[PDB]
Amino acid sequence: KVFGRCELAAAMKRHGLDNYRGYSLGNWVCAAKFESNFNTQATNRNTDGSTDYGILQINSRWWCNDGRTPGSRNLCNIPCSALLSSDITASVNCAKKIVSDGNGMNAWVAWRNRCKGTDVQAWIRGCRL
Repeated sequence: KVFGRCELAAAMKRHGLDNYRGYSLGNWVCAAKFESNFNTQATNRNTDGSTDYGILQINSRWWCNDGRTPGSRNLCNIPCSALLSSDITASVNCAKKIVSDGNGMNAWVAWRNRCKGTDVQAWIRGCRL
């Protein structure tokens, strides 16, 4: 599924991401935009043999198990396939564990490079929240 900007903002707010660990809703919507372009089925393979899965591009080396990644730790205790669902619950729940890791949203490259320090409120303006 490909979410619309406002539709995703509402979905994330419903799952308690607004202001979670100090990150306003706009930060999360911005991260999903540049990480997966709002596509729940986006996947990207990396040089270390790991793959990033879903709307928040969660990595198979540390967070989910896809059975083909060496040195996987599966810290979210979930199969990576669950992160490709149309319902973002699994991805959100795992993201909450990642951001609580101790490095905030820097776990998301696209967020660090294109969201951090910008007017992230722009991502929720015009939306009915």
